[PDB]
Amino acid sequence: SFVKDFKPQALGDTNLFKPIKIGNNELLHRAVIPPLTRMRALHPGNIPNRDWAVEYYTQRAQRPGTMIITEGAFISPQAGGYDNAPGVWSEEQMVEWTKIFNAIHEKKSFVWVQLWVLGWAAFPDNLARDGLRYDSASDNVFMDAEQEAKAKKANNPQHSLTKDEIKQYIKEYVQAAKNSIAAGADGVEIHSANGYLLNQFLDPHSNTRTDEYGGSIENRARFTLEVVDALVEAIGHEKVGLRLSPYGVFNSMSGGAETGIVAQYAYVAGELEKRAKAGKRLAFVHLVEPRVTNPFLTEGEGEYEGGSNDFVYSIWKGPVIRAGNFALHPEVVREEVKDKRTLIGYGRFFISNPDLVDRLEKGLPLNKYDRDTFYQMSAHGYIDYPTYEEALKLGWDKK
Amino acid sequence: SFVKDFKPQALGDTNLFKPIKIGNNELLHRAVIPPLTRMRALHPGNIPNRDWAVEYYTQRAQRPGTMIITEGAFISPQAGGYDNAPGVWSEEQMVEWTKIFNAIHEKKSFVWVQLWVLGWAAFPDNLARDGLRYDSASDNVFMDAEQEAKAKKANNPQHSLTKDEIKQYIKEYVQAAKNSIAAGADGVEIHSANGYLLNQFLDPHSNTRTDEYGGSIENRARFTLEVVDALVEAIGHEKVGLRLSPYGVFNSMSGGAETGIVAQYAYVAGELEKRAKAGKRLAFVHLVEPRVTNPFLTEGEGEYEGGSNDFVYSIWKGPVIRAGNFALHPEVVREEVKDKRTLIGYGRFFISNPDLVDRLEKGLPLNKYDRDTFYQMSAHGYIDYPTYEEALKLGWDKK
Ligand SMILES: Cc1cc2nc3c(=O)[nH]c(=O)nc-3n(C[C@H](O)[C@H](O)[C@H](O)COP(=O)(O)O)c2cc1C
Ligand SMILES: Cc1cc2nc3c(=O)[nH]c(=O)nc-3n(C[C@H](O)[C@H](O)[C@H](O)COP(=O)(O)O)c2cc1C
Ligand SMILES: O=Cc1ccc(O)cc1
Ligand SMILES: O=Cc1ccc(O)cc1
Repeated sequence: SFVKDFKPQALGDTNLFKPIKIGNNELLHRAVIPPLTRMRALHPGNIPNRDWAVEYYTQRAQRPGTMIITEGAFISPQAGGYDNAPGVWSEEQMVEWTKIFNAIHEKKSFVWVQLWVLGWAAFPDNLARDGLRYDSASDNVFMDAEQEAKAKKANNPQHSLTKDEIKQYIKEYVQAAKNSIAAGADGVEIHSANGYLLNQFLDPHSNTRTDEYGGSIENRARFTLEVVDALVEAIGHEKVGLRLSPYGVFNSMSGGAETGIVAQYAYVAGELEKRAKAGKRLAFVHLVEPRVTNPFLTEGEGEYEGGSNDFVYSIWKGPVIRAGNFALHPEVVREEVKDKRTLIGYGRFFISNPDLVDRLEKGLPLNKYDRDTFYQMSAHGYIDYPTYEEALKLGWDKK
Repeated sequence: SFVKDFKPQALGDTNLFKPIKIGNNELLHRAVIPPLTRMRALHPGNIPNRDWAVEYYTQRAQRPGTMIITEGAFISPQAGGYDNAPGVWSEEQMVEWTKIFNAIHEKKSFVWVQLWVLGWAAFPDNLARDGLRYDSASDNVFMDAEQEAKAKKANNPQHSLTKDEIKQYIKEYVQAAKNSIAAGADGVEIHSANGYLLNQFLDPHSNTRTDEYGGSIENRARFTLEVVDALVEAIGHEKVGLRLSPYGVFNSMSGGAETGIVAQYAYVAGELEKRAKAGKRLAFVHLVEPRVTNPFLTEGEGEYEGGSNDFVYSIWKGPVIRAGNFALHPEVVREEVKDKRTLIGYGRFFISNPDLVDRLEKGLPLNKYDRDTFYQMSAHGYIDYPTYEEALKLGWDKK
């Protein structure tokens, strides 16, 4: 059915429908599909889904000039730890991603691959099976109860990475970014948000190292910045984006409770503008908003109101993508896109509405999403949400 | 005469006229007098002016419950370097400040002493005369042309402070804060803005040290934070304020051009809130706005619009005083004081208008200031600006 007491608002008279150039791509509107894990990849191999993935992305690439950031894709087997999320390291995976990138490009939309490394969010037991380490920034701070339950049954204890093994992850980031561009993606987003490995090094709670990778603002940022710099040497700055969630608490990050958190993220933004002066301005910075500090909480739950992401605009002067409970708030979006360099990511309602961009443009009602199929191994809840037309033919009231 | 095409606006219906508690003081309105050097102190001795200073401050303390921050006062002779600015280190100076604090308190207003240390802004030649060093954070970066002219004629070269001599300045800050409270002041503001010594250690341009006082965000903040902590042990956190000018460029500071500047100031704000959790919340944070990056430029000149001070509010959760070209902009003030913990400093128009607070409350015209007497050794341009009544009796049109 459609979302119930939601009064939609048409947004075609705002800057969300003005064109903008992001990297090499000339987007025709500013509503982007943020990275969304759907756990339909095939095991063994972490292979993109052979039956359903091309249709899923072809459906969401239907409005020309749309920017799509894929689900997170593991850069290597050691980066992974979930059986049904995709990778971008082997020839069998890239054969299937090529077909997804060609289908999106035949629709005249764009496709950026999100590069993912789990760290302590990985299941230690899957990893133990495959012969791999359970990695994080440190060894004396765990994610939570059941993650330490997991690890000890599995006898796969949380490991602090050596400098050596941080370098190897940089090596794999470059290869996986080379692979995504060689199979035809328009660019890559470095996932450094939502509590996964690079964010575990950025956060003072998860990073109690005392070497060059821990202990100060600058050292805590060091791994994310080396990854930026290596991918910018490998494939060019106009093909790299960075995602940050300053105020997130998902996967045990500190959020607004850490008093030093704005300075930690202001430093990363200033180093990026530094590079932008020196010629290497990243295609964009993608921010998760305090409106959503945990993506497993229903919209409106877990909103952090003691801080804001607006400090990034005083520092970084390129495009920023902002995401977090914006589909149900067109009155908030109308204000945020008066800024001429701001794009809005829509996550959960792009899951239920293949044709979201038309619905935004025209103020049409919004299909409810079914949380129960976010992570099912099914076409149901994945490729069968109707467009507005089909939804009327189905009687979602109006028939 | 009155300011010419200025249309005033009455502000008595805003939060500028609601009471607020700052430290121990219950202010009756939120228009504060920011620190303003007027160079009427007597040489030798840096003695507050024996003839005119009590009247100057008594005139500006006329509206009950006003917070007044004094002109900068040197904590010791090595901190100084201008002959006619006051000090707060000797018995002869404190005899005269006592009389200023008693006169302000008989008017039922409050008085906070700004503690000043010049660093590289000092005249090296006055210092050479008196046997004192020309100090700064570093020795290979100078303030400007004529300051190095000065120094070499004077044969008094710019010196990088040793740890030892940084400790001695902390010793003198505590004594001078003990002296101000013992003579009767309500509190002290630590001057760490506008390019003077503590700001030279905070700024990456002026601070090229590689020891524990330079080289990173945390080390660059170290001297300002040790001074906060020493004065909070000495006299209590509800008697200490801190002034910061993130975006200032006066006295050769970096301003918005340094990409790392917001992170440098976000770190200082986060450490202060850290302490606020641990029980020691400073009475206030005083910020100079990007609206004024050099106080020698006429209002509207040198406005920095690529950044904002609003990031401090996501981090520090106590009172903030904001200053910078707000007297000519009541439409801007009306918006800024919707925030329930914001006070507005008025510098240059509190020089020409002893009765500014009534004029703000009622929307009355504003006396022009005479820049030519900001630093003269005269009563003229100091104690003879009229109140609105006297100005009408004088015919400043209306007679
Ligand atoms: C099912 C689901 C999967 C997600 N997968 C990812 C992911 O792979 N990487 C990522 O950075 N964010 C991920 N997110 C976070 C979203 O990109 C987004 O920031 C969050 O949902 C807030 O936007 P929303 O309120 O519009 O949905 C996911 C969110 C959901 C609900
Ligand atoms: C004559 C004059 C003397 C000043 N003296 C000081 C001082 O002693 N310490 C300080 O922190 N700021 C000093 N300032 C800066 C002001 O406090 C204030 O931040 C600046 O004037 C901007 O406010 P305005 O636009 O209202 O005047 C001075 C400014 C002027 C014009
Ligand atoms: O729900 C899956 C998920 C994956 C990666 C994220 O970044 C956030 C959520
Ligand atoms: O004009 C004098 C002056 C003194 C101290 C400051 O902080 C700023 C200006």
